Amino acid sequence: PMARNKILGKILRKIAAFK
Repeated sequence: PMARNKILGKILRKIAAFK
């Protein structure tokens, strides 16, 4: 279920932007 990665991947930009 790529969704798990898709939803998580969505958070990455937030984290990347945050970090």
